[PDB]
Amino acid sequence: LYFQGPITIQGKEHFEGYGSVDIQSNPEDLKVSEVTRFNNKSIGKNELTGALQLKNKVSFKNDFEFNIRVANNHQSVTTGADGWGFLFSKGDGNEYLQKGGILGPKGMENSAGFKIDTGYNFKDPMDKEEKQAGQGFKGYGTFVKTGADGTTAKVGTNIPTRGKADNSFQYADNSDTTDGKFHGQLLNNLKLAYNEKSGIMRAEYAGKIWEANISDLGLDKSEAYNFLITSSQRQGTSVYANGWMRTDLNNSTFKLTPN
Ligand SMILES: [Ca+2]
Ligand SMILES: [Ca+2]
Ligand code: NA
Ligand SMILES: [Zn+2]
Ligand SMILES: [Zn+2]
Ligand SMILES: [Zn+2]
Repeated sequence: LYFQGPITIQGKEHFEGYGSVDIQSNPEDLKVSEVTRFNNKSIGKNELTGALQLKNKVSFKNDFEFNIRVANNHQSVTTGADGWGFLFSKGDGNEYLQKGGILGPKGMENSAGFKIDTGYNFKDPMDKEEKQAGQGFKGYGTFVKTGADGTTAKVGTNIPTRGKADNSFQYADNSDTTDGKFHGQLLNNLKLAYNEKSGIMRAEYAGKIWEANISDLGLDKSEAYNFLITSSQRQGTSVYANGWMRTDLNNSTFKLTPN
């Protein structure tokens, strides 16, 4: 008798791309062989948007751990990309293209995930709560859920080393040696970990930690969800490499039980 156990997969062949997603070979600044690039290819729309949909549905009956290497654009919070949305949903890549994800005020309904927010959108009440308005590289991370009507809301919390919870961090810098600590314009690991026993999804990035319960995210233990890596950018605000959000899927790892 045969039962599907955990798998660990790596590489872009396990994802289908949607919208503004393309390949960049041997990017000189990132020092790896290939990245998947968001917000470069045109899609005939002012709002560039793109998604990588994992071809396997993710079973929440079992643990998973995603280690996703991402690099952020070296660009102002008012010029660059909206950010990264790591998204779980019954919807698919085509629905995301039409309704959005978790990086703005509204998105695909009944979905949830973790966002690295790198852009200031005056229409998003979350960007105002986080004092995102600025001209540098200050962004924030948080788990996010959309309701039945599509509205995004914060879920869970930062787990600070000391003091008060804080979502903010610098998503890029003008460091002056980029070897050692966190420099968000380089490839850095985002760990997305889920423990089916505790019901907790944990995100680790930029030396910070966030947690949310799947009950508060609106995900059910017994369901299986599509997993999407997304980014978007509003054009016309900037310019070479403008808005580029890149991930190295060849050295990213995804451990899960497919379903
Ligand atoms: Ca939907
Ligand atoms: Ca934002
Ligand atoms: Na790098
Ligand atoms: Zn493979
Ligand atoms: Zn720059
Ligand atoms: Zn709602």
